[PDB]
Amino acid sequence: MVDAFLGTWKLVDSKNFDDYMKSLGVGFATRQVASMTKPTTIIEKNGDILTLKTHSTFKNTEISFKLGVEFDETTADDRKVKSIVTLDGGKLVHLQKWDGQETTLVRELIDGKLILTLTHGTAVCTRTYEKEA
Ligand SMILES: CCCCCCCCCCC/C=C\CCCCC(=O)O
Repeated sequence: MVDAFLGTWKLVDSKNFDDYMKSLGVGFATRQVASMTKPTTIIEKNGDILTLKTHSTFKNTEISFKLGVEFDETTADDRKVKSIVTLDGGKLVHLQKWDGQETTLVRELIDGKLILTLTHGTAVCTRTYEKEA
């Protein structure tokens, strides 16, 4: 069900990431470096356990989860959140909840590109990843 998402992906476009980071309370110096960072995201599965790695010259993260089962997560900006990842309308939807706040990280495939939409508050960021050659 998630197999077309699997693989190694590189950032090739970013829109409104500063807005998204600022909405989360990320400090200006982190936003500055993040605005010039191009992560590599690796998505692997082993049965219904997915592992999602995000690698860069600045921050690295890794999460493992079962679809539809809540997991604890500590985000790149050090939020301690309750997370769940599901398939919804063919999109990989990651919902994080903490302190009554909600953010979604939604991935979809459009013409072979992986489009990551990040929403928190009113901020909507769209980042595009391409499959490694
Ligand atoms: C691990 C590298 C993540 C992107 C660069 C650092 C951003 C740090 C501040 C914002 C962290 C909040 C949410 C994670 C955003 C992930 C964006 C992405 O996967 O393209």
